[PDB]
Amino acid sequence: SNAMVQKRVQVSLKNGLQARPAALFVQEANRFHADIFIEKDGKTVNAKSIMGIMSLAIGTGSMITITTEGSDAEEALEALAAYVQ
Repeated sequence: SNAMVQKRVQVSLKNGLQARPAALFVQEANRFHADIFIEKDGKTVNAKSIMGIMSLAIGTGSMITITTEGSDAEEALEALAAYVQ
């Protein structure tokens, strides 16, 4: 068992999670203590990795799953979901 939390969210950003929005997302992810992952189309990356995020090619309208686990997991999850939604 584990204490992870996850949500499936629709990315409504016009640039998708690419370009400057991706860089600021990764900066924001890096502020949290929790481990944070993003999954798109079955591929999962560490949200604190820009090269991982870019590798997902997250375009506008994409559904992604955000997963977190750690001391501030729920805060991290909700902040990142509110960033992209």
